[PDB]
Amino acid sequence: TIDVLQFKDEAQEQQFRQLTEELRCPKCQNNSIADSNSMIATDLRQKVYELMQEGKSKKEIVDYMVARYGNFVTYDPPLTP
Repeated sequence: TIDVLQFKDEAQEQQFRQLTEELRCPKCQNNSIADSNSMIATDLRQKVYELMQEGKSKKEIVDYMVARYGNFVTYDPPLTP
């Protein structure tokens, strides 16, 4: 059990699935911000949650991430081969 960050169902978590795994982390040995559980990764995932209820689109969520948090985050194909 995490926080106020709740998924309405598995589908909302599938949205989370994309919204965290479409985000690029600058390390070949790291699974984006999804299950990395990184302190700062969680910080970003909060944004992913907020943007859900704000009414953002998938690329819009990650764009919001990269626009506001584009120091660490980046919108690009991840370490997925």
